[PDB]
Amino acid sequence: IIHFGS
Amino acid sequence: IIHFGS
Amino acid sequence: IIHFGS
Amino acid sequence: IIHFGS
Amino acid sequence: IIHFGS
Amino acid sequence: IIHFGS
Amino acid sequence: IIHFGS
Amino acid sequence: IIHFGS
Amino acid sequence: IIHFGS
Amino acid sequence: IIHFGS
Repeated sequence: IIHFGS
Repeated sequence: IIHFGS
Repeated sequence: IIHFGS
Repeated sequence: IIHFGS
Repeated sequence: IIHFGS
Repeated sequence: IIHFGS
Repeated sequence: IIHFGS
Repeated sequence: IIHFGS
Repeated sequence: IIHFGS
Repeated sequence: IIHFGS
C-alpha cells in the first residue's frame, strides 16, 4: 500500500 | 505500507 | 511501515 | 516502523 | 522502531 | 517522485 | 522523493 | 528523501 | 534524509 | 539525516 490521504 | 496522512 | 501522520 | 507523528 | 512524535 | 526501481 | 532501488 | 537502496 | 543503504 | 548503512 501507498496511501496519500486518510 | 507507506502512509502519508491519518 | 513508513507513516508520516497520525 | 518509521513513524513521524503520533 | 524509529518514532519522532508521541 | 515515487520510484520503485533503478 | 521516495526511492526503493538504486 | 526516503531512500532504501544505494 | 532517511537512507537505508549506501 | 537518518542513515543506516555506509
